[PDB]
Amino acid sequence: GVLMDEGAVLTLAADLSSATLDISKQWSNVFNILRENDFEPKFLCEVKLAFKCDGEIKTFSDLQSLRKFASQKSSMKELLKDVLPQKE
Amino acid sequence: GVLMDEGAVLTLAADLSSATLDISKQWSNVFNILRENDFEPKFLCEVKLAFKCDGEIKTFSDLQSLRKFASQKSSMKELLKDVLPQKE
Repeated sequence: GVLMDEGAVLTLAADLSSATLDISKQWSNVFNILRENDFEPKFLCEVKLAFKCDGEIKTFSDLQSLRKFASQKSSMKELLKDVLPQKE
Repeated sequence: GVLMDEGAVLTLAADLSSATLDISKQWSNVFNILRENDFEPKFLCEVKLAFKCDGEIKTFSDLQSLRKFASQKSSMKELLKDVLPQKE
């Protein structure tokens, strides 16, 4: 009868179709109103770990990619060891 | 000292060249070890607002696109009218 209906939008595959990552194009007001009115907003995404390593900031949007880095990192080798098999 | 150089890495235009959208293919361990070792991991990324709106769960990874939604949504028009320009 009366409804504002949306159709069906396909999903893009980040590993299967084309390598896709995140980059901030948004601003400071994030789900604030939704948090107050309890719309139960989300907050889980493929965060790119922009962390400080050896003097430079790294950006990893994939732990699989970070695995390749952490493994050959003598220091980080003993850090990610718990989720990534080490010992070379 | 000698260490580990890399090649040449570039970035992607956020929505300017192609739509930047987040899709979770990661698992449970979210940069935990990096935090415990104080590499200072990130967290600020383009998250999808997977919230309950009008009975259905919506996913908005781009709040710009959400502005297009809440403007036609009378319900959310009364929520976001405080931050978004509403003449209605």
